[PDB]
Amino acid sequence: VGNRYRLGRKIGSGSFGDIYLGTDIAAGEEVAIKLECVKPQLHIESKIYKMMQGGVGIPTIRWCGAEGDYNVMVMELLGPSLEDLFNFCSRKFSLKTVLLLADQMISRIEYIHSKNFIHRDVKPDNFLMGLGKKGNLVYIIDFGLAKKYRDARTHQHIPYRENKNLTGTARYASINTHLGIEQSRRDDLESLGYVLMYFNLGSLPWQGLKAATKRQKYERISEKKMSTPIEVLCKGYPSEFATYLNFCRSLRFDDKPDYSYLRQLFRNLFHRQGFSYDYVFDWNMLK
Ligand SMILES: Nc1nccc(-c2c(-c3ccc(F)cc3)ncn2C2CCCCC2)n1
Repeated sequence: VGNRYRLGRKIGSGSFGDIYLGTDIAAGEEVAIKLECVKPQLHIESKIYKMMQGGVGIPTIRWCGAEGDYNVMVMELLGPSLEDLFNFCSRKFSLKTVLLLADQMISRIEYIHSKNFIHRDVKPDNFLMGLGKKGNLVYIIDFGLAKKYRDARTHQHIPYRENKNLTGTARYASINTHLGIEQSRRDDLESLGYVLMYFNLGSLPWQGLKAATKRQKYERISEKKMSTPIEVLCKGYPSEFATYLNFCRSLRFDDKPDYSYLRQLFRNLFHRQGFSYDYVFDWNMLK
């Protein structure tokens, strides 16, 4: 595709479209390629990546076009997702590694919101570690479920609206999202908070619930989230994690979250333990 890309073998899937590990035959570098059958979302989603280009932890779009019966989008090659690394460590991260990750993730989320969009799908799978030198960097991906929360010019927030359906992953979804309220910034962060406790515990307490309907399991998850007080969810761990989640749940619909305060929370715990930010994650010490 594109006269300079050698399509490759599939390495995965996004919210829509499929992903392949190709090679930019001209620059001699591996890349990942997303394809969409001509006949529509790719072209729309590519325009969102284009608006995100530049940020720390935001993959770069190399090409976008059509080849035969497919519309194509090409990007730089990234490493394992956080879900994959977590699995490679026996689903056990040291306190030092959880804190290292928390810091960067709060940051990618802040960046997206800065661009008039809300992700609406924060999970370990949409966070990929870079390769090689870029191995100490956490990346964020997929803007297929993204929506503009404010007018690029007026910053006029979208109308508070109800009876909206869930667009994302139930396990990490916010309580308000469960109640059918329009999604906003606060919801992307609450999601991260659950992701961090998942890293400390191995799983979350509303994981593995069951229902006949996808719709009925989403509500059982809602019921259990609403029934698990934060001091219980975080027992046996540094108080900082409980403090973080309580902060997210108190945010108003069109409020702008205090990102910095959150990061500072974890940094202080980091020091009392005597840790250093050398990016030696648990996975790096493996032999
Ligand atoms: N390794 C790697 N490097 C860069 C991007 C992606 C990628 C894309 C993706 C998005 C836009 C695009 F142009 C090209 C690829 N969608 C999902 N993934 C992954 C999710 C985790 C499991 C493996 C696939 N994967």
